[PDB]
Amino acid sequence: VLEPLVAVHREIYPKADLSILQRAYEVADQRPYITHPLAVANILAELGMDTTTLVALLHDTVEDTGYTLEALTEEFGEEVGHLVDGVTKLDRVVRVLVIKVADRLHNMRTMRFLPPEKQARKARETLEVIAPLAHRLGMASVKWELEDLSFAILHPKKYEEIVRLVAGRAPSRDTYLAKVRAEIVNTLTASKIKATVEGRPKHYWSIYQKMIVKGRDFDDIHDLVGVRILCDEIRDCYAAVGVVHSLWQPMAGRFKDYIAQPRYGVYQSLHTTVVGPEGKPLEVQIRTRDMHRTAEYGIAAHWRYKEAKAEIDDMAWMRQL
Amino acid sequence: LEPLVAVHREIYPKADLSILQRAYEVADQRYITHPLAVANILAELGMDTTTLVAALLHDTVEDTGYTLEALTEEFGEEVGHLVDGVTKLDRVVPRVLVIKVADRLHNMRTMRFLPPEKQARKARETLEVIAPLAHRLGMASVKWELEDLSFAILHPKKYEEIVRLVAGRAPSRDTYLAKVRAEIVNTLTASKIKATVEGRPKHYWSIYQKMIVKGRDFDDIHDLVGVRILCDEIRDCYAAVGVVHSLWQPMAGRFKDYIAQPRYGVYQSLHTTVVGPEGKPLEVQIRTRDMHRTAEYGIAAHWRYKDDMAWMRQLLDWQREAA
Ligand SMILES: [Mg+2]
Ligand SMILES: [Mg+2]
Repeated sequence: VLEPLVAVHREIYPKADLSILQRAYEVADQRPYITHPLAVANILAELGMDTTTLVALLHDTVEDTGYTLEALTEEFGEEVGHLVDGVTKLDRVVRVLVIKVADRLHNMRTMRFLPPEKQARKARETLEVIAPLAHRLGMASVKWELEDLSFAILHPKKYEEIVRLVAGRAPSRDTYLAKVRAEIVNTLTASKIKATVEGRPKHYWSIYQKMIVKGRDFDDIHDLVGVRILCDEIRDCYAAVGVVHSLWQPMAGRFKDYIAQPRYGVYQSLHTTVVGPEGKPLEVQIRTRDMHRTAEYGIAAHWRYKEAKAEIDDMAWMRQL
Repeated sequence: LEPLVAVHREIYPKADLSILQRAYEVADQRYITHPLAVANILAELGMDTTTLVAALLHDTVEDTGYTLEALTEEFGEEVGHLVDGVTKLDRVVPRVLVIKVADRLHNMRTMRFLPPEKQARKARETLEVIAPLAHRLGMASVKWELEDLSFAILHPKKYEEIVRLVAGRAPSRDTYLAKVRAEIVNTLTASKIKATVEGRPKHYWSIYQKMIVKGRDFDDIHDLVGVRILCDEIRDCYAAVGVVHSLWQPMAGRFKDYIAQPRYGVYQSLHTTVVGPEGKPLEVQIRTRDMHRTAEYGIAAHWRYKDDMAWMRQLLDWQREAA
């Protein structure tokens, strides 16, 4: 339990002063279960935040236990002091910023008990102010999941409608992709380009809004047919566009190169749509492994923040207020 | 002469240099530049030393009292077969074949003898059979040249009109290409792809046929703005298609991938057309340095699809000539 989470940290960076994170958990353990801090500490370690953030395991202690921040800060430091306080100060809104999104992500995933007010409203709150905030942090895996869960609880029969509507044409649609995957992989293996060719992991809240704007009677067969390519270096990402276009005719005005032009900072992705093997618009999304690391899980959110409707914490409060 | 050896030698460190010294020496003793001048343009293609020797003593027998029986004994059977085989190929209205194309290409380059009937006829002959024969093997650099010289002589005022029309909009047209070359090169240097970005070399016989099939009123501004990207390895050729598409929007049809699907023998090359940089289509032609070598100086094609192989192909060739 403790070993795997620390192991998931160590592979990233051979770091010094391991005796703080042992101290962190030990003191927390002594201070239905105590796993939430460590469970969080793992999904933060999976993102790859600082060992101080990992320590800062001790975030829920001051509200639940008798001991206080003045005692806490002395044991570990001033940084842990500011963090645990900063994360505690954040409340429901009609380092510190990333720690919170993890805390909530887990709580959303684990809803064993469904007492009333917390349940429906947490979903509502997450969608309203946590999904976009997560999106500002540039981590797609955090947001995407947070939404789907939230969407299920808020609109159950609408979720049901989608997942049922998804399930109907699944066998025909899944086969169609399996051909494309083969057809695309063959030629790049002849071309000698090292690349992974996964299918796009799909999301129901996306499908919900995508349907809403299009209206009822929208096309189901091709909307759910998305594919991704992954490459080692920028050269190879541009090479993929080569092989794709060789196999199928591209569509005008739907082509992008975010590697060439970054929006909201470094997205580092190429998006193209082509007319398909059965005349289907198929959305391809080429990007590197290093760029994937950024796109889905890890970012610091330095610049190009924009309001709508640490310095980030006062920024965030302004955003909710 | 001395420099002929230098262009040949750096291709392949080879033994028995004495034969090519013997070749020129015995030829010199037997205007004597035509053999060696040919022997150079063959060496530029990169033919076998035996081919270099033969092409050095191929025309001797007709101009010189010495015969093939004496000639073959000095240099063996191979040079016997070559020098004879090429002589047998006469005027019509694989090593042997390549030597002949080099000869006609040289004689076409230098035409101080305008008086002979060949000036127009020899040109007529090359366009009818030698241009397709050169092209069939896979050699374009030879073909490209052969045509422009032949076509210039055959139709003087038509040629004049094409070069004139070309010259008119040249400054406006060359400026686009300078901007396109810059915009392309900036982004591939950011992408960190090693790639040369030359402009396409234009041909007037092509413009003649293109405008004939498309009629008099045709867009001269975008007809030939062609770019030619060049990269080391197959991977990088696909990477070029990337940078091009990043900058401009590609046409649905007119796309090809000859590396993936080589027409007849291997002509591996990526042809793509894109519009909207200037609101006009531009033809991009990506291929490897190796691929480029191959295309420009194709040694030969196994078969055109339209010794004994040489004679019968020659026979179809000669029928095309009669045509
Ligand atoms: Mg908590
Ligand atoms: Mg001769």
